[PDB]
Amino acid sequence: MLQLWSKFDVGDWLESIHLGEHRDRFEDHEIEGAHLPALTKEDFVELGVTRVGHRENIERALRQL
Ligand SMILES: [Cl-]
Ligand SMILES: [Zn+2]
Repeated sequence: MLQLWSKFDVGDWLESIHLGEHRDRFEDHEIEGAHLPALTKEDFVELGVTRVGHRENIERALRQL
């Protein structure tokens, strides 16, 4: 589950929701499962998620879990 995801799982998760384009950068920033729920709009910008739609997809996917 989320809290137990390593940076690679988060990467796999991004692919599963069609945002694999963002996995390398997330990985370089050492983003792990436990970090996801706390990422702000600014963290996402810094992580390369500059398209509101994609940030919304990430956010929506987090609520599903
Ligand atoms: Cl984007
Ligand atoms: Zn994107």
